[PDB]
Amino acid sequence: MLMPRRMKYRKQQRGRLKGATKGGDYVAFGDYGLVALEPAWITAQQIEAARVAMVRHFRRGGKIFIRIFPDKPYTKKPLEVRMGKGKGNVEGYVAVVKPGRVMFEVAGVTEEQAMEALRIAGHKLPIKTKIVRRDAYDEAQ
Repeated sequence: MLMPRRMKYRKQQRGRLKGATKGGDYVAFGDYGLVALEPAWITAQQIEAARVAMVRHFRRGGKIFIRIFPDKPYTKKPLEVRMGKGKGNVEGYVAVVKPGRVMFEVAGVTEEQAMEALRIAGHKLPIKTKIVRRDAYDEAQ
């Protein structure tokens, strides 16, 4: 028996879903928005450090809107559940992100300056990020 006469490769229909859509960041505020296509932990510096590079990038000035904030503890210890002599030294705080999360968003600046600036922030990020307009998402051929 290699190929029965009843079984069939079944799969889901389409990838997107209009029903369950709780937490789908697109842009929010501004004209553009930097989305994180991968899960990662954004440090405090990544938020300000990246913003500084972006603000300076805009040759014709510009303003950025940040929503991500460090809250989730950042420890380099694999196991530490109910174990320890008190509490280990935390290596700062980070902001957990997921694929499709707008961590940044600019407005007023040109597409070239905005797209590049938004990229500069993701350049130093530990995940992939792309530029998108206020709810501007096209298909990828």
